[PDB]
Amino acid sequence: DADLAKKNNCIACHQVETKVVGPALKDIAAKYADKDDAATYLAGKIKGGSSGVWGQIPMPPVNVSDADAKALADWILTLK
Ligand code: HEC
Repeated sequence: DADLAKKNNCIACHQVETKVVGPALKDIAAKYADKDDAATYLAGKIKGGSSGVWGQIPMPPVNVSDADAKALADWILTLK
């Protein structure tokens, strides 16, 4: 939820409505709204890192547990 994202520092670089360093969380949610297994894809982006999907700054891998990355992913998809 928002608190889990704040706790795991997502919000230093992301906001729900606006682009900060990474894209707006609602834009991710909208982009992947019809991707199959979106949440599994996103959870692996959160843990594994990201480059080039939204611009030139890469997202570092985030050290979160499997359950928190999945929960962050599920929550993000609700944001559209
Ligand atoms: C800056 C230091 C970041 C922190 C801390 C987190 N994210 Fe991030 N994110 C950042 C950038 C610069 C980008 C764009 C990367 C790119 O490919 O251009 C992203 C991307 C994401 C994504 C989208 C991945 C995709 O394939 O579309 C997600 C879902 C994402 N970031 C989520 C996320 C969460 C949940 C974080 C806290 C654990 C978090 N990020 C940290 C920059 C940064």
